Amino acid sequence: WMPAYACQRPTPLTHHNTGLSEALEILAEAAGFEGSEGRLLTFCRAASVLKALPSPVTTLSQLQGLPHFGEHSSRVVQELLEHGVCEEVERVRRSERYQTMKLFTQIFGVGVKTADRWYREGLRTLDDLREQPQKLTQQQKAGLQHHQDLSTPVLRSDVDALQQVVEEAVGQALPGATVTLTGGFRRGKLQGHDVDFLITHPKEGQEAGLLPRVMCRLQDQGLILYHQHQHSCHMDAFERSFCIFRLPQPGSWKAVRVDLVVAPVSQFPFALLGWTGSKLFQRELRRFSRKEKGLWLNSHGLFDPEQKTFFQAASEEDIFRHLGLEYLPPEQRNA
Ligand SMILES: [Cl-]
Ligand code: NA
Repeated sequence: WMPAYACQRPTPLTHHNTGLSEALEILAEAAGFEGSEGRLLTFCRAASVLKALPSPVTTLSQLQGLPHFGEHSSRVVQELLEHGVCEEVERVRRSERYQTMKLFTQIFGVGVKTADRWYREGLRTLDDLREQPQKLTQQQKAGLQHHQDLSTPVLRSDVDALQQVVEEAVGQALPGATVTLTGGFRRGKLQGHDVDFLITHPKEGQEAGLLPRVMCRLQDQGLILYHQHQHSCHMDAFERSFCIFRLPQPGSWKAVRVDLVVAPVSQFPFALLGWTGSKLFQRELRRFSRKEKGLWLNSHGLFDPEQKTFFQAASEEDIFRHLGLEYLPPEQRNA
């Protein structure tokens, strides 16, 4: 028996159903490209269930009794088991609409709304974008300049090298300040497409003005190709810098997307939880909090809108406990 909420079950990094989950996730991604959030969620939930299964699915009988497996998701798995290929998935892969939306949404600073607008305006290629630079934000221009590197998977060793320079800069600016790797790499991934670091200090307030000092140090060492600093107002209400680092390599260098976020230590457990992902895990964890416990969970806190009260967490463990969930370490949140 398989819990319906992704936050109520462990989902390891590696699993037995990658071909089936990948296919369902193509249909999910395509649905989101068309603005069908409902269909996206449905396909993502089906895929996530397969990632939690402790055995490979070899016959359609194994879908029986699983949550989130309606007719459409089931037919997709059936066709892959029976024919090795799913016609609908193959049509999506070959579609100009899907290929273009994937191309554009992968660029730094481009989301679905923008990509869809560009598609409707007749843009198809990266050179089409470069030919219309009046249409681009500074982030997008930087994303296009570095797109080859930025589409190259980031390795765990790259992440290690990056974490060292960030830690050096932080340590030199403010002794006692800490840097914590979050995102998929904290969940144990060996490759990824960007790198996220969360920065805090044990004495609330000592972190004020730290981020610009860190970026100054890194910029002076030649490690920064692009930097956009943003003051506080899902991590958008924290002070943050959107960066492209120039990562040295032997006789060469590679551009790498890195976000740095500063959180006051009181909000650190919530920021860490939020930014550790996976995207589906956190979506479901927030849904659970709201639907089951009537609490609003976000990257800054856990709030009862009716009592106007906040929960003081010291750790991620505290948050799970308060919600009545068994704790899952980051490597089991790969939903
Ligand atoms: Cl994710
Ligand atoms: Na993007």
